[PDB]
This record gives sequence, C-alpha cells and structure tokens, in this order.
Amino acid sequence: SMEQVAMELRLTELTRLLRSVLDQLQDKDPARIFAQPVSLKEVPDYLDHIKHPMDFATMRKRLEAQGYKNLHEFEEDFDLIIDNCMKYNARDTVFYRAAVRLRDQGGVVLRQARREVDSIG
Ligand code: NA
Repeated sequence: SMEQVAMELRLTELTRLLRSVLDQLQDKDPARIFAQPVSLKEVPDYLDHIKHPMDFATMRKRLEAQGYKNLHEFEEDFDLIIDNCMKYNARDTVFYRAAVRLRDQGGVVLRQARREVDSIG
C-alpha cells in the first residue's frame, strides 16, 4: 500500500535525523570511551554488574537497521551508555567523569532534537 511507503519515508527521515544526532553525541566523546562495547574478554564479570550493555557502535547497527521507532527509544539507549558507566565505575575515575560530560554536553543536542522531531513529525 501507499500508506506503508509514506510511513517508510518518515521512518527513513527519522533515521536520517537520528544519524546526525548520533554523530553529534559521539563527537562529545573524543576519547572514544563509549565507542565500542565493554570487552567481556577484558572485563569478564561485566554482565554480573550490567544487565543491558550499550555503546555507540551497537546503537549505530540498530540505527542503520531502522530499529529506532521514535526518539524515546534512541534516548533510552544513550542513557544506558551513561548510566551503566556511572554504576560500574567509581566517581573518581576517568570513565565516570567522561560519562558526566557526555551527559551534560548531550543534553543540548537532545533538547533540540526533541523540538525538530515534534516540529517535522
Ligand atoms: Na558504582
């Protein structure tokens, strides 16, 4: 049907906006601390601590599979990256600190993306 295509055209444009959002968020992690999943070979106990791991490459594969229905789902994944890090790592570490900064710097970008999504559809 013609409805399904118009929907697919919107999902596609939502994917195009979320791609740009993802690039802007990832630019706020120049150290690439959140680039890739936490290594289970290197932190073998990680899953005893963190039940839902997340990272920017894993978000990217979901993004390109058009697996984000809306901005809320996308934000959930971003928040996981931050919240996981802040639990596993103590306050006085470079990792915890990198998350706090990513959160603060990401808020501006997510603020405007919420307006652009409401505004465009
Ligand atoms: Na902790």
